[PDB]
Amino acid sequence: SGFRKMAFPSGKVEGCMVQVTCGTTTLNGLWLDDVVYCPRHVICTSEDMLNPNYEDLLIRKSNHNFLVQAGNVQLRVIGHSMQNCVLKLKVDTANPKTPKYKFVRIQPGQTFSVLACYNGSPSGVYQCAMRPNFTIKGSFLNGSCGSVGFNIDYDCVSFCYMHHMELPTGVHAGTDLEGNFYGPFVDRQTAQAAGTDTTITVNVLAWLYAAVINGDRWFLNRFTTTLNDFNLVAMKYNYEPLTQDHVDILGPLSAQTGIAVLDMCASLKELLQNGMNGRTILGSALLEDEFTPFDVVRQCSGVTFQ
Amino acid sequence: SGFRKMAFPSGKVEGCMVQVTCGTTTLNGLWLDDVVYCPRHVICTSEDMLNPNYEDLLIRKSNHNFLVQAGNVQLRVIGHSMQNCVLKLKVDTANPKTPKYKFVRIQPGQTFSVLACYNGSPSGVYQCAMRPNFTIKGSFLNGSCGSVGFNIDYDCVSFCYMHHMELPTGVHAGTDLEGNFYGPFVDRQTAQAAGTDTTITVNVLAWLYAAVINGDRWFLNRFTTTLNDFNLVAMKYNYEPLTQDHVDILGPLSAQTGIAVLDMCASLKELLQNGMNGRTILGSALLEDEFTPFDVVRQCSGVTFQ
Ligand SMILES: *[C@@H](O)C(=O)N(c1cncc(Cl)c1)c1cccc(-c2cccc(Cl)c2)c1
Ligand SMILES: *[C@@H](O)C(=O)N(c1cncc(Cl)c1)c1cccc(-c2cccc(Cl)c2)c1
Repeated sequence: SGFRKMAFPSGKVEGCMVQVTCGTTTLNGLWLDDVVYCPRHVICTSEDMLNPNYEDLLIRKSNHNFLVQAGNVQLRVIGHSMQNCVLKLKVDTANPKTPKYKFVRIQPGQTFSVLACYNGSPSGVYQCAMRPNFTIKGSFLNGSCGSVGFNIDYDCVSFCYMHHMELPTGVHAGTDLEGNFYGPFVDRQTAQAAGTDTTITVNVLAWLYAAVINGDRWFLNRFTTTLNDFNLVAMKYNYEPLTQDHVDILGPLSAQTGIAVLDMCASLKELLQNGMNGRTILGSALLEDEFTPFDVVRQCSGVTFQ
Repeated sequence: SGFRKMAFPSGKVEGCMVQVTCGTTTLNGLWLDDVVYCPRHVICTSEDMLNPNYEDLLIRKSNHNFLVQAGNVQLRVIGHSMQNCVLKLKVDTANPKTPKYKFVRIQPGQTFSVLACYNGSPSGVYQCAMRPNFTIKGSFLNGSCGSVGFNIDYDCVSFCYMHHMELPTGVHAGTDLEGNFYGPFVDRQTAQAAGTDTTITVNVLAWLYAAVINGDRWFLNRFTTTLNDFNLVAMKYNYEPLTQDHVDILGPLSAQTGIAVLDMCASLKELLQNGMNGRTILGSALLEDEFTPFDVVRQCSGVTFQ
């Protein structure tokens, strides 16, 4: 038992992290087969970043302008191109540590592990959710650009996130690995801001099920509620609407705990209207919304990866 | 910016995880050079576990009674011995993925990353603190025995924890890698229980500094307090005493934020007496105590490992 914010083992991703330097800018790249992926703003100066014409900036670059360091081994760049907001640096060596991988784009509400790196060296791993407003509440300092977010499904790494920038509220914006930003953000220095967030309702419910599985039951009650009546309450507290598909996704957790989804919704309703009254749930005094139903099942059942 | 419960990259440890089977019991082992370390209760039946004579149980075992699987490769056991509560299985192959390592025993209040595994396969990684009562609030299901806890210092893995068992409150007890239990726990089935815990005061203060570094300041005030007067309050709220060494350890954080340690103590005092009044700190409605001053500096400054 127990419930933790658990990231995937990061080894398979660690073997892909490289250092990409262009001019005075150093950040992280992702080395898969003979390509290194990195944020295209690596080719920018500070003055460039205020109105960058990246096509202009890149045509003025040569392969030798890109220093790629894989550990203490320099990778010779033999080709470069832009794909949306990422650079693809073709290198003369295929990464022998390339895992089976996919580039997948995730949905707000889904979670992933972030391997934070600096200078191509992994620093830490932690679990993130894609907020409804397409930001992530990460932990990133200068030089973390190019750190990737990922999930692991058996032996296959699904890369979903590459870190590009921090927004003024301290949240983080980035792209999928095809270079397409999550949310309405651009890789230049504008006054862009996150935009209002909501709480991921289906995740809160999943975590309430995790709590029940782990012996926290004080928030249960005999009441039930209809989906519509719950969603009236969700709207009032800035929770996103619960759909029948969410209810279906919560079925397994419902069946394992014996608590009907709508019954758990009634419990969430009371938690929203009454607060927690000095009590905690799974060591939290807040309703946690960064565990998906899959995360709960994985952790409260015990799936591994090889 | 941002602050997350961050574990160390787990790759170096993943390459050491193996599956140890003895009879019908399967758990995880740690394969370093030509030794596999695992909980000695692997040699137990259920009936054995109620009054085990492990010396008796082990003398009745042979090398061939231990099936060690490193991935899809079977490691031939050529020797076995007990060291306290761990088994040392000598295998005919040195682990080519052996990192530089040390076996270190940690102090309550210190943190570490846990690589949760099942059947020798890494499942997830998360950050744990050694509670003052020598338990850890982990996430472990049946079959996680032998998962290890560790820290990484540049390129060297300091193994500090091997998981043995779950206590009746759902917290976890284990040994250091020399087989010596953390806390007053034994690897048999008794009525052992965790014993009362306290909150790790120096860690809470460190996290308050992390909050200030990350822009949460609402809990600051102009008041100060003496160490003695703070400790009178710490005692009342089941916080452990703050020492001058803690104050010294907090010096760097104090200097970076400009908030005197004793001033932050006055803030903690008010947080304890008044609660948080509907506000949060670093996304928590509770005072977080599983970040050490080192964890905060590492994350709020950006140290990596290679
Ligand atoms: C990489 O340079 C980097 O990691 N930056 C960073 C990312 N996340 C958090 C923090 Cl605190 C820093 C970084 C540093 C300077 C500028 C930028 C940046 C500004 C505007 C647009 C983009 Cl794509 C990047 C990012
Ligand atoms: C390994 O068997 C295992 O991982 N066990 C376990 C550990 N942590 C949490 C949970 Cl839910 C299970 C496990 C399973 C059965 C028995 C024991 C056990 C009982 C008494 C003493 C010891 Cl050392 C172990 C542990």
